[PDB]
Amino acid sequence: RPWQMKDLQAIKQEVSQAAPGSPQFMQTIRLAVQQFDPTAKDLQDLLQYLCSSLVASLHHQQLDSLISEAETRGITGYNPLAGPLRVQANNPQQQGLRREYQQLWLAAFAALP
Amino acid sequence: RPWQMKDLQAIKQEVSQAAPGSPQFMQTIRLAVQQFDPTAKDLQDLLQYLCSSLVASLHHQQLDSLISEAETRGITGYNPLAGPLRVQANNPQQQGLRREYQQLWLAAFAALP
Repeated sequence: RPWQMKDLQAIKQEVSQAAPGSPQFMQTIRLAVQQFDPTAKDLQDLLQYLCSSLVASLHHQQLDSLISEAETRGITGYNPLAGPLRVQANNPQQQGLRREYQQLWLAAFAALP
Repeated sequence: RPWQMKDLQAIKQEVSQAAPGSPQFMQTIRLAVQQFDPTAKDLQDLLQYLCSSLVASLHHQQLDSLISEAETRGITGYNPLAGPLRVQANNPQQQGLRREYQQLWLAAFAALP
């Protein structure tokens, strides 16, 4: 049950005025992420739709650092012999990795301003 | 029939002008809750969506007070040998607990000011 075009259009329109990482944007994006239960691929699509290449790159770097610390510590469900967290989160049998990816994503995007 | 994006986006759209505790806010919240019959999970999602973190924290303080009072006094179908009302309202076969939690939710929201 992935999102459709209308959901993305509403998500972008409702937060057109606000700035990335504002409380309003964080509310709406967090609700979307917690409601649709998407993988990393869909999150990348959503970010490309919402913010430009500059904000995309900044979030990419911040999320790289956050994932770096998180999975360098060691995580309950992460096994580094199978692939990067971006790929484990895309397997529907690793929901723990998917939820960790979602939370790192939202925190990274909130850490912009 | 848990609410999708469109329902919650509307709810926030018409709960934007008014402030918590005002007649309009409570009217809309009560209608939504009485219609969709949401558990504690969906209620917490809706609250995080609507108002700032400060208002959510205030509401949860009031809700903890109400729930503690009710559990001391006694609930019709509350059996504490399995988990708190908080967790007993997530089981779909406990309609009484769910409706009681919804009513305490609405009361705690109405008593913020």
